[PDB]
Amino acid sequence: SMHSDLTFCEIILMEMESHDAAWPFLEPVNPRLVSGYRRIIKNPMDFSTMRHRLSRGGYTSSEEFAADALLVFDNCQTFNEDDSEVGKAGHIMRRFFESRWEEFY
Ligand SMILES: CC(=O)c1c(C)[nH]c(-c2csc(N3CCNCC3)n2)c1CCC(F)(F)F
Ligand SMILES: CC(=O)c1c(C)[nH]c(-c2csc(N3CCNCC3)n2)c1CCC(F)(F)F
Repeated sequence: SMHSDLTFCEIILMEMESHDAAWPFLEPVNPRLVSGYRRIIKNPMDFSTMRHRLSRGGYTSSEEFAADALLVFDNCQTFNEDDSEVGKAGHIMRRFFESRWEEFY
């Protein structure tokens, strides 16, 4: 399971999930709601997947955790227009994540 040295990542993820702009990213992009997503996005990522991976020990290092966070935001900018509701949310969340990360790095 998660090593205690990564508790700071667990907290960052909790804070991200609580953010007002996090709603698009809480769970995997849902084919019931969105068509053609995995046709374009070859490595989907979302905060629930990250939360489970972190807790089970699937991130050995904070860098691996951060790479999945950035993948959420990179996928969002690949698929969504910048002025769409989800596109705007991705930009908010990237800034929020980078600000929390920069306290440590
Ligand atoms: C906040 C916002 O601006 C939204 C936009 C542009 N679209 C949707 C949307 C599309 S489908 C959908 N849901 C509603 C709940 N049950 C299943 C289908 N909601 C939202 C709702 C945000 C949510 F609360 F769900 F996180
Ligand atoms: C294509 C994409 O990247 C998306 C991500 C990462 N999230 C959502 C989304 C929309 S509604 C939604 N949830 C929020 C939680 N309650 C249930 C409904 N999630 C989309 C689809 C955006 C749409 F095409 F619908 F405008």
